[PDB]
Amino acid sequence: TTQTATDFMEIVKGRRSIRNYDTNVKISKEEMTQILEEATLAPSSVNMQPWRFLVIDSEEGKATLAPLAKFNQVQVETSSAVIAVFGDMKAIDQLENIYDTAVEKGLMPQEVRDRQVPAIQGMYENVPASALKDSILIDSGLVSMQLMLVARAHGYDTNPIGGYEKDQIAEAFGMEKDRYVPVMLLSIGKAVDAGYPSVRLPINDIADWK
Amino acid sequence: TTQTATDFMEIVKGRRSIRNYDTNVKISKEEMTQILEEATLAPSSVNMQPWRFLVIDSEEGKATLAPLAKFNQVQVETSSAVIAVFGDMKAIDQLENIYDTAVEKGLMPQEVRDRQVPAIQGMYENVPASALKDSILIDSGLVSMQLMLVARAHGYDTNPIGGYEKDQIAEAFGMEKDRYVPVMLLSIGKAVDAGYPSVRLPINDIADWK
Ligand SMILES: Cc1cc2nc3c(=O)[nH]c(=O)nc-3n(C[C@H](O)[C@H](O)[C@H](O)COP(=O)(O)O)c2cc1C
Ligand SMILES: Cc1cc2nc3c(=O)[nH]c(=O)nc-3n(C[C@H](O)[C@H](O)[C@H](O)COP(=O)(O)O)c2cc1C
Repeated sequence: TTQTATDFMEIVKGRRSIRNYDTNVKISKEEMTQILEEATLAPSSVNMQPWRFLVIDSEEGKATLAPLAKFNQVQVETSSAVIAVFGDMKAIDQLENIYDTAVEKGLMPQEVRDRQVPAIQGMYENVPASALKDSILIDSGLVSMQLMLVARAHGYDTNPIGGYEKDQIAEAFGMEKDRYVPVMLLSIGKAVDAGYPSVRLPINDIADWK
Repeated sequence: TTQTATDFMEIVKGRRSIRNYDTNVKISKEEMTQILEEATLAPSSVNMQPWRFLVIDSEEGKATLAPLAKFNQVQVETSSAVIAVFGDMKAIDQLENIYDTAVEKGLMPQEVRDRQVPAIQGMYENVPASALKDSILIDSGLVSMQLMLVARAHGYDTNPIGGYEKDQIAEAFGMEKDRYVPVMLLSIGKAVDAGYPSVRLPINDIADWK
């Protein structure tokens, strides 16, 4: 249905927030899996990979989401899916699994893992929750950007969305409480129109050389 | 020699944290401005573009940065530059400038601008500082990811860095106090080695279909 793109600069420069999608185009399980695999290649602090996703694409899921998305119902209804991005406050719990996997795949020495897992755990035991949260938001921002661009590599488009009932969404989809920080929604689908161009500030307004 | 790339998947898949750079490669102010122009095409809440940058590339600047960077000295010393990323807590103050420019450049009808600006201003009037900061952290993540990928399009590489004296960097570089949230440092330069591959979690461990 969609055109694969490879040109980095067209993928980046041509990205806009697209609010209207083709309601007859759906993204397959395997293609969404690939898009997410490609997106999650992003970096994160100590490779903790705190990002978590709901791929809301079923009729019943769209129905549950719609009431929560405020003023953003066109994106929610017409989209192939809405990807709900969260940060996991328990992200450091995966460290042993991540570093164990690095060891198993030949990518990290055992001795290195033996030393850095307790070292990193130690550091994070003395980080306030507010600091950890700030770090998880930055990293979730990172993966969300790469996701938007990966979407366009696959011929899709997206709209990052903050206008939704963030405090209701976890419970609405059966997620455990007090764990998952809502980051954004991201609609994804085949664009049916070009969107609208927008301005950016001149660089001399926002950067200083030192 | 530094070599540009066009292929999106090679730019993304090939991105690692590079910690050692060619000390004889420097990035011109011209090329760095073009890199930042391309990175800042990133989206942000209400297009408020809250990100701000210090391009620390001078001998004096690098000497000023070094004592604040901890055990990330190899990156700071060898890199062509370190880009210090901040979020401006007064970002909304540029809203009218941003939207006025859209009208001037014919990208937005005045009608639309005259309705959207006051509505947006009203909305952010009832957003507390803590929620504004979260939003600015997310957007600063967004632009920082795009900056890493754009660097590789130009033949460079980066390392995102959180291990620095965040509380001290604004004052060290003469920035207005109590305004700019430190996001990260990002070393940039020509890679002199490939770095280390790293693992990512299985998608079905971090994503759920609904
Ligand atoms: C985190 C975030 C939240 C956003 N919230 C909404 C939203 O709720 N609804 C919407 O239509 N657009 C939303 N926007 C889209 C912005 O308005 C858009 O990125 C900005 O106007 C620049 O336009 P562009 O994406 O087409 O380049 C959001 C963008 C971001 C990054
Ligand atoms: C926000 C942020 C802060 C980071 N802090 C550091 C740092 O202080 N020093 C460092 O060497 N790497 C730092 N990293 C790099 C991570 O360790 C790295 O991204 C992760 O191990 C995955 O490896 P990769 O980027 O090569 O794919 C940071 C990454 C991010 C995104």
